[PDB]
Amino acid sequence: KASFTDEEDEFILDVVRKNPTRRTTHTLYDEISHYVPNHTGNSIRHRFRVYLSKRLEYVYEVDKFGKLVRDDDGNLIKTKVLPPSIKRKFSADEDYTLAIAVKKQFYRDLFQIDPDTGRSLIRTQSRRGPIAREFFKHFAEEHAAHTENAWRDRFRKFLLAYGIDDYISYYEAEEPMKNLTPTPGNYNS
DNA sequence: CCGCACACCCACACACCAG
DNA sequence: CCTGGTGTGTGGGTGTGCG
Repeated sequence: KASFTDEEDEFILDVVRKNPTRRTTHTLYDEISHYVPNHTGNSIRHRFRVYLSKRLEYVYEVDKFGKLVRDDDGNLIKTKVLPPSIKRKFSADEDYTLAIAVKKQFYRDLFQIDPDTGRSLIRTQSRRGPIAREFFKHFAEEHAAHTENAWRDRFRKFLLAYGIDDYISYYEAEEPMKNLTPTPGNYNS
């Protein structure tokens, strides 16, 4: 065991500000351990999380390519607005928006009738698919808070698990689906 | 005779492939 | 990228034990 010096703490803080989107990873801290060998990713993360976070105060803004924003002379831009992290959580709204989209899909499939009006394209369920061609690709485009892969897995692992109708009755009856799924996150010496 | 340093946990968002 | 099987490591912590 080794104590964290003020110098090291300020180094950890600086690194997180220049890599804000990685603030909640483990890998960021494992990399930091390369420069401050007396410590490990685990101790650095914990040190940051529990002790140093109250001192972050600001991070530097990054662009859409994950890179830092630099000006004419190469200076950075401070911000109290954290950028999006690596993973985005699903919201109840999102779950409902997905379930409904799938329900409408199955409705059109089975009845060849428009769910909104009743126009001829010429309820409940307990079927998995098949899922229409490019359904998730287009769902992602229209709702880009998650990628096509994220939406698809959310449908497979959570929606199909909880049940489309069940979730729709639940949401409307008023939140997100949950807990329907070497040990990772252990970057030791 | 306890606070810090460090280990470890785990559901799961997001990913990729083969058949 | 149709489905299923399955990998990766984040995100948010908790468990442990040294000095």
